[PDB]
Amino acid sequence: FSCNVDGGSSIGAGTTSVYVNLDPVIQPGQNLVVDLSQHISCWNDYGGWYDTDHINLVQGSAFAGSLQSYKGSLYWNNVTYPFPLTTNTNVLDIGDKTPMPLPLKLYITPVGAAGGVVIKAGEVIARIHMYKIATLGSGNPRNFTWNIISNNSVVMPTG
Ligand SMILES: CC(=O)N[C@H]1[C@H](Oc2cccc(C(F)(F)F)c2-c2cccc(NS(C)(=O)=O)c2)O[C@H](CO)[C@H](O)[C@@H]1O
Repeated sequence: FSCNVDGGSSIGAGTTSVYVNLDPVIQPGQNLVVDLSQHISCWNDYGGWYDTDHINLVQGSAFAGSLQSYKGSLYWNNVTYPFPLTTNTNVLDIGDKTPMPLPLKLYITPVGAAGGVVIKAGEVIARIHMYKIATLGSGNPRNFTWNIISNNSVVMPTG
């Protein structure tokens, strides 16, 4: 089982930065939609759904730093979850050698930030833990953490 970010090199476990461009200017009540399907893809290293990989996102996945006061929802594989995750998500099966974009979007609504900076350029905005286990033997379980990082400042000048 392997993943990559923005078509980069293979990732088999561990923590990886994922850089995203965000709507730079927003108003009170407006959300930010972070489509991570456009950035992270994973595949099965045998193909043919031999030793299918089973992946889900993990309880405890959360906003980072100042964003923990913000409201969040996480879309994963046809289901919406409150964010931060207080449970694990449903399981996605991965068996093809051709990468599958992760069916993952983060919806963010800033709270208590009106009149200033909402998100800083270069700041980790969320840490999303992903769990993999396959089918044969031990399943060789692996942990991934996706550190979502904003490429740019976001401001909410009004309110
Ligand atoms: C031991 C193991 O992980 N077996 C898993 C096995 O892993 C591999 C199978 C064939 C080739 C390789 C490779 F190393 F040549 F790539 C692997 C491998 C092995 C460690 C890591 C990774 N990911 S990477 C290259 O570090 O980014 C891939 O894939 C299964 C289906 O996805 C199952 O997922 C199997 O569990």
